[PDB]
Amino acid sequence: TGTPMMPPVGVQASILSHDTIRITWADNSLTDSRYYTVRWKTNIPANTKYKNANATTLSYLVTGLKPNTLYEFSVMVTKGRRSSTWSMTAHGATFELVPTSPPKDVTVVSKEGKPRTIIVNWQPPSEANGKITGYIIYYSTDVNAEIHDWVIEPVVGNRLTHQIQELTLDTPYYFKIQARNSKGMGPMSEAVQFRTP
Ligand SMILES: O=S(=O)(O)OC[C@H]1O[C@@](COS(=O)(=O)O)(O[C@H]2O[C@H](COS(=O)(=O)O)[C@@H](OS(=O)(=O)O)[C@H](OS(=O)(=O)O)[C@H]2OS(=O)(=O)O)[C@@H](OS(=O)(=O)O)[C@@H]1OS(=O)(=O)O
Ligand SMILES: *[C@@H]1O[C@H](CO)[C@@H](O)[C@H](O)[C@H]1NC(C)=O
Ligand code: NA
Repeated sequence: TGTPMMPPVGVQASILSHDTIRITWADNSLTDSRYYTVRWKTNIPANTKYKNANATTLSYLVTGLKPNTLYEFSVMVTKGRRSSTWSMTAHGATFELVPTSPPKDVTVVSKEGKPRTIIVNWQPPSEANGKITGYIIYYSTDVNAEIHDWVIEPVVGNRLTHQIQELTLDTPYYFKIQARNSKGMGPMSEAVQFRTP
């Protein structure tokens, strides 16, 4: 007992998924009663509570993380009544994930002059889990029709407005929107009803 113990060296983060980052380290001061405690927290906001975990090996797999999120990691060694201060901090940002929220605040308005033309306006989804690459607008004269029967209107790029031309006058029309990121298409919005003049 010649207190205190040397904190871990060579702390490294390895990105595995949208929710998994693998932490490895080195223990120069090396079967006995000792154990490591891994701590992690989201880089932003500045003040956040740390999550902890015990590990007997010189590795720990941090699970259940937020997608497209940057985390701070540290390790410490605990042996009996002795302990090491926290190690050097390692950083890792989880992979992206398909959006898991639909585009929000969807609105449909007729184009000034041209009534067979409508302007769809929306907002990005909350749970976007990555950079929005684009959107897909679906529309029908039957809200009950299967998604494949609906008219497909791709919206290339992260624009929040789109124009649809050549539609039937004085007709109820229904509108759904879904978002896109590198990992695929996220959910669709609830159908919004708009009757043409
Ligand atoms: O001297 S005693 O055997 O009575 O135990 C007290 C402390 O010895 C240390 C080092 O201090 S010193 O020997 O008094 O100078 O043990 C730590 O280092 C040696 C090997 O390194 S050395 O400096 O080249 O001698 C290891 O073996 S041993 O001499 O203790 O038998 C230790 O490995 S072990 O984990 O104890 O099995 C090593 O301890 S540790 O990895 O740091 O926990 C003190 O530790 S130190 O000051 O942090 O380096 C010993 O305290 S202890 O709690 O009894 O281990
Ligand atoms: C680690 O185990 C120690 C007992 O060995 C306990 O005090 C501590 O709360 C455990 N931590 C976690 C997060 O499992
Ligand atoms: Na993306």
